[PDB]
Amino acid sequence: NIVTLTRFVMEEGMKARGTGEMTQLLNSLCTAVKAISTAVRKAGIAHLYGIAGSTNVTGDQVKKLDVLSNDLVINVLKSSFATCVLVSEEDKNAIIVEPEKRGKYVVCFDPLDGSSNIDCLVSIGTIFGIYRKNSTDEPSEKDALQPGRNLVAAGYALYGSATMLVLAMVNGVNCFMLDPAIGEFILVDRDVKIKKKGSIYSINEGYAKEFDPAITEYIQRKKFPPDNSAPYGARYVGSMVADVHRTLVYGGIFMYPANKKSPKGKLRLLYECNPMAYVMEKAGGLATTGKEAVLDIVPTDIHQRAPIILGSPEDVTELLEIYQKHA
Amino acid sequence: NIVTLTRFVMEEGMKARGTGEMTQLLNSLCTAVKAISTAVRKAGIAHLYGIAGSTNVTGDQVKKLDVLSNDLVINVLKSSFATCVLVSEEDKNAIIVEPEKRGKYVVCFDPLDGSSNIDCLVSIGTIFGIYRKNSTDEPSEKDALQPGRNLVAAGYALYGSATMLVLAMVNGVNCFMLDPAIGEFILVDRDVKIKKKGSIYSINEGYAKEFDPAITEYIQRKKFPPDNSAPYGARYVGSMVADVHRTLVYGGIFMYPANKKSPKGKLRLLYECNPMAYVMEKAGGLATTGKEAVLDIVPTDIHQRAPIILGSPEDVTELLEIYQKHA
Amino acid sequence: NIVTLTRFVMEEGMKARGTGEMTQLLNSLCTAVKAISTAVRKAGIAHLYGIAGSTNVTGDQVKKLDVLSNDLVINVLKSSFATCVLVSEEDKNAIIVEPEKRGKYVVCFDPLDGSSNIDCLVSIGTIFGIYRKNSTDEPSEKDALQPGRNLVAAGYALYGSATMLVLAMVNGVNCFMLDPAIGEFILVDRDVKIKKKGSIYSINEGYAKEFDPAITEYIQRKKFPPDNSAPYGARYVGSMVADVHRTLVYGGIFMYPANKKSPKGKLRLLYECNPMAYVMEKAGGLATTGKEAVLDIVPTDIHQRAPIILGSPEDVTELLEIYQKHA
Amino acid sequence: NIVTLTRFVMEEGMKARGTGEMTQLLNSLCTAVKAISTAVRKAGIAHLYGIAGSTNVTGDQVKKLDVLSNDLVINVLKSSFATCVLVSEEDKNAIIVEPEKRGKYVVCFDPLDGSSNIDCLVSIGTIFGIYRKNSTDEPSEKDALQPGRNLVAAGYALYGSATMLVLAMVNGVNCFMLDPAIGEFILVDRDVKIKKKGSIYSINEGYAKEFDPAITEYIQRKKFPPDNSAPYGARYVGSMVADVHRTLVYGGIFMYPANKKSPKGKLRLLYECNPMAYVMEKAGGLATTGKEAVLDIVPTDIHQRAPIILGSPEDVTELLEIYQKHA
Ligand SMILES: O=P(O)(O)OC[C@H]1O[C@](O)(CO)[C@@H](O)[C@@H]1O
Ligand SMILES: O=P(O)(O)OC[C@H]1O[C@](O)(CO)[C@@H](O)[C@@H]1O
Ligand SMILES: O=P(O)(O)OC[C@H]1O[C@](O)(CO)[C@@H](O)[C@@H]1O
Ligand SMILES: O=P(O)(O)OC[C@H]1O[C@](O)(CO)[C@@H](O)[C@@H]1O
Ligand SMILES: [Mg+2]
Ligand SMILES: [Mg+2]
Ligand SMILES: [Mg+2]
Ligand SMILES: [Mg+2]
Ligand SMILES: [Mg+2]
Ligand SMILES: [Mg+2]
Ligand SMILES: [Mg+2]
Ligand SMILES: [Mg+2]
Repeated sequence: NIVTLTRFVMEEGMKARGTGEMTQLLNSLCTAVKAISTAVRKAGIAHLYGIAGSTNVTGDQVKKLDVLSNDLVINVLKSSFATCVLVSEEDKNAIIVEPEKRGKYVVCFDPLDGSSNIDCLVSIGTIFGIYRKNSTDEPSEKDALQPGRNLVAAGYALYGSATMLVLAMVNGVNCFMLDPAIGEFILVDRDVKIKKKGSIYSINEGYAKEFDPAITEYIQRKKFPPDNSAPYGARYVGSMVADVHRTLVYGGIFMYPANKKSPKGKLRLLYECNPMAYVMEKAGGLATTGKEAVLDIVPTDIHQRAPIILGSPEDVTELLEIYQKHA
Repeated sequence: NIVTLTRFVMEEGMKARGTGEMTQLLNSLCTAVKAISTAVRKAGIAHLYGIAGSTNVTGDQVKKLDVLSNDLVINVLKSSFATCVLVSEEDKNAIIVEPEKRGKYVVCFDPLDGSSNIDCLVSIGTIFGIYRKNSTDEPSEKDALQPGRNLVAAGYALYGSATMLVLAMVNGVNCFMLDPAIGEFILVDRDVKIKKKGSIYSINEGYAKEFDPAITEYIQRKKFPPDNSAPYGARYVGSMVADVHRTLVYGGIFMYPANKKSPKGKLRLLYECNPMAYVMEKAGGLATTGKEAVLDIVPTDIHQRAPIILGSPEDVTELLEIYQKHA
Repeated sequence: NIVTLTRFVMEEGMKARGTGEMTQLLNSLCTAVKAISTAVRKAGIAHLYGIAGSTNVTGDQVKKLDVLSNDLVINVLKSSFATCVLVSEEDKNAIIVEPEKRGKYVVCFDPLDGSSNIDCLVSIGTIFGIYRKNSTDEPSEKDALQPGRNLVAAGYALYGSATMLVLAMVNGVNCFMLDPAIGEFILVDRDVKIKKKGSIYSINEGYAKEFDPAITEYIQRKKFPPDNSAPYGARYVGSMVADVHRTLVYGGIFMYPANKKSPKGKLRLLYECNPMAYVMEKAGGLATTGKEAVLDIVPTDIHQRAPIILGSPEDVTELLEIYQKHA
Repeated sequence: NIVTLTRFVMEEGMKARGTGEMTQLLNSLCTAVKAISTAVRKAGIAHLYGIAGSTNVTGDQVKKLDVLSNDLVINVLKSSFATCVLVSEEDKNAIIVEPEKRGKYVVCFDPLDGSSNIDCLVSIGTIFGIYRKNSTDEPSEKDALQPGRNLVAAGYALYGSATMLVLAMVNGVNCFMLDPAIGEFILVDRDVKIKKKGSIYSINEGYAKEFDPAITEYIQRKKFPPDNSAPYGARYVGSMVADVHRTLVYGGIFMYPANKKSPKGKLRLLYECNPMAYVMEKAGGLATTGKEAVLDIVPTDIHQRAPIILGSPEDVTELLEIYQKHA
């Protein structure tokens, strides 16, 4: 049995005696992600560069990748009839779905993450988290302000050497490779579980001067292991989706701690940190800010940042025991 | 007008009043890079997973990506009738072309580079360097022991968010985007030059304990600038092709020095360091061991390794200055 | 609202307060049809012709298109958990789905129709009809012996200049174009209705010598209109799916009447005639054998043939009034 | 070895000790045919239908397939710098290349042929015929009024179940399959020859009332063979490119004679009849008006029409014999 993601979600829904909305919702995301992937890989770029004389559409229009990505997600998500509140990294306000198309899901998303890496063609991705609305009020921003602990599903699509969609739900984590030949996601790793302990550490050490004593100490340990074991390898792609995906698949740890330009860290809680934390923990990993569990923070700003440290349970706890020691 | 690599290469050939072997070799490489790209993006992977039954080999009998890539490159290059000796990272010995397919060119390639990043879907790529044969005598592995300085052409294909072929010839570096919808590389940047000074450093800091004192000092400057300027950001994909390309386009520096565990460095002179060193110098940047230009090393072994430091000229110059100050 | 076929079927199922099986079933067919289309358009054919030296799979294997098509459908259909009996044109016996994977639907199909046209690259297609099982007995052949009047859904995918999936159900007929860039079928014509009267007639007139008086007379009329109107244009592609699709879209009429090599006509009732008749009639057209309604014939052999005349209501009735006149 | 059209064309050029303009023109055509093929198969059609919002023009402002095709062909051909005069079915007047892009070649093309079949998804295609300029004098429309006999190259791309480019040059006809996964046409049949005698006839019998007595008699022979052999099958896609290709590969005959409503026939001499006549004769078949070779007509108008009868030599010879018997 080849498992497609379309089959997988539908079977999931039929297990849960669902109304379907979530199936429709996840089918929408899949469509959006294939469309984003096709654009990310620059399909049709000959037309931008004049293969048919320009002409074509009459008056100036063209989109950056990030704008298209955002358009696809929002339109695809609305079309689902499964959502009521959308939080995109690109919209300073929560988007409230028009009643006609209103469903019960709230969706926080980064349509295209890793923007520093777009122009150099490095891996970038799409990140999403989904809540059920838990109010009877008019859907509004407040419905997106839930701790990540309430996520019913989250994951990301990585547009890398190949395109992979990682979906996490209450039961666990599954990876589906996009076969772009047939536009189908194929389950290739069922019930993914991160190694307890890794040998890779991923952080932007350019901020060394701004790190707290606890990060600084952990980093020296990765380099000069006190047990005089082999030092960890370093990897930082610079696109959270690639770096997090490699953490998931090879183990190790990823850090975006606080530093002065952000004391609250850089990464956004609702649509960067939370969905990654939910995937990590569903895979048997950890995601802490250094002081508290990421998924337990009750947000009060849909764009608030959080520091995040995530990955293998014994790497992350080793760091957390360092914070615990210094405090 | 839109410029395709096929047209470009062909005009370059016509200008030259060459015989056309170079042209045939490069159309060859293009065809191979597109065929590696489609396989890297995992097209038709659903057949591997049983979409059409025939379900026994969900394990490893079917070709790894590196073996397929190597086959594609060796085979396409042989059929161009333009080469006589080939050096692949994947074969212990130089391959000598059967006389019937013998051209005048020598090709040193890494069919898929970035192997540690293959399982996690991070960017990977293809690196080639092309020599004219110097000798009259029967072609042999010695024919490929020429300093990169003697390169007639070199470049790489990056299979990243999109696929890009970067080609550097005598008169400069050009970047061609692959539009996979029509199987055509489009000139997107012409006469590429790296910027004088970057703000990014790329090196695997996990080897901190093994770095010589100049690498050590230089890294300290990137994090704690003595003159109090902004610290450099850090980036390290873990795939030379991705980190190089990011250096070309955004500026900064890429480092893989010798370390006490690897004394002569890790990266292979003929089909990793030279081609990239050549690209870099053609783009106004530098590529050094820390003591001598990379392109000036006289290779004594086709699998010889070399330390390499490359990128913006002011950044590489600064570390060169550190090495001379350390004697 | 862009409508994908995945969304459309799911919304259909959620309207009908379904268990899902039919949604899972139609999602399976979609996947099969994209995979068939990708193969039909010869994606990967470079490998057949040695781009990477052969090698690849070790010992002889390769499939004809028709064999692959059949494999895809059967495996995809079984995987659905929605079927119990499958009738393929390629299997001399009905296929009884193993209990583990048994669903309640019976599916009759031509995985690849128009075989005379494959080697010359003309349009070919896939044809399907679906019944609910209407017995409590062990699923068996007899469950596939239902008149087409009991179909819950039928249609075809045409692999032509583009790939289109035409789905007919109790409510009517919808056309979805395959956008092979994202592997999604896009609803492009809702609730399709055939013109009452066409101006095209499609038949293999090479059998003129064997036609009954009624076909012969109608044909002379198409050529020499008794009202001295412009004669009908003639089109016969030779692949029922193309010819029928053009009948549906432009109107007119298609005939595969009885002749000596077949007195019962050539086309197979269960998986050629019936699904096409169901589409035609759902679009406001007709499908007769010349004497009786195609969809009312109770089959007794899963491979039995029927003569078929179909298309615009006034063309078909004009022919039927000719049969009525001669009898 | 695998032979790509790019390699083939390039070797053909090298052999010739040509300047390379022919080579550049044909790489040009290849690039255009792949770009028409991808658009014909409807890639990215979901953007036209609102997948990313921007929903106003679901009507006709965006480019018809024929206009896009024409733009692609004119533009790509101009940029090859190998042509001086172009004749497109879509432009009333010959197009004269601006001096800066002037080569030595004259191209007569039908960018998309098969227009009546475009809406129903039946096969369609691209037909080109390439002349050397005969004159010294400023290029003009007269430069394209040369008998097909003077053709240096001609062929067609069929966008059928798969896309195939058929190219006929002085030394014969070769068929190249497009593998759209890597954007590469693969030589699949070399030195193609049509069979002596076929069993298929292709003609639009709707004009029966307008056919001269020789066409009339010949058709009667196909259906009721005087010598009691098996009647010919009939086939008529309605797209010259598809019906021709089927004639090339399976043998038989294709007919578009003059009829009283169209006295000089329907098909255009320069960019429908000639190129196909040339292909046919290069493959050992014939192409006649019924009274003279098609390739020997001296065109007096770039949009001149001509009756054409083509295919297996014995089949065409037999109808020629009928015409001479009718005076
Ligand atoms: O350049 P920095 O500070 O290392 O930030 C990189 C981070 O920025 C982001 O693009 C912001 O989302 C993340 O993908 C990534 O991890
Ligand atoms: O794990 P490390 O030592 O940092 O290796 C990274 C290097 O490994 C390689 O894959 C070796 O070829 C390069 O692509 C890359 O630069
Ligand atoms: O060659 P003939 O007798 O005209 O038969 C053509 C018919 O054969 C089939 O391939 C048999 O399915 C149909 O697609 C088509 O209509
Ligand atoms: O409807 P008719 O007259 O049979 O026309 C068919 C001919 O029309 C054309 O489209 C005219 O270009 C050809 O492709 C085809 O052979
Ligand atoms: Mg973003
Ligand atoms: Mg982001
Ligand atoms: Mg390698
Ligand atoms: Mg390598
Ligand atoms: Mg079949
Ligand atoms: Mg059939
Ligand atoms: Mg045309
Ligand atoms: Mg035409």
